[PDB]
Amino acid sequence: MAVADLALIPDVDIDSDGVFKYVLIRVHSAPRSGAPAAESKEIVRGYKWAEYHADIYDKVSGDMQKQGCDCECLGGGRISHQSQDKKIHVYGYSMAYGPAQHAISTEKIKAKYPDYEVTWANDGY
Repeated sequence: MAVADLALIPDVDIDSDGVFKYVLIRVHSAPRSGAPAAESKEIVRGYKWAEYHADIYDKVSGDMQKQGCDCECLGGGRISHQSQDKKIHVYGYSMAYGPAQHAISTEKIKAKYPDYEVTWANDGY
């Protein structure tokens, strides 16, 4: 046995090399289905293999629930960093789950990669 804690869960983990979908997932203190805490946390996941936002939500919340944690996607979007300005960018929406709070994503991705900067604008697709 082991028991996670919301601080131990990776805050951002992604596999990025172009344009690919991501989801914002709220996570709650339910490790072992018996952790005494009742906090909440958010994670940023997104990978080129998740051609649809449901793919990451099913995989990731499956892993969270295997640790014990209970979850809800706040929404989906996509991460890109193409442009002519290397600022990573977060935008778009899921159709099953709507637009995420891309605000949370940028502050987390900036903190993960302080050598770079990140922006969002919900105007895109």
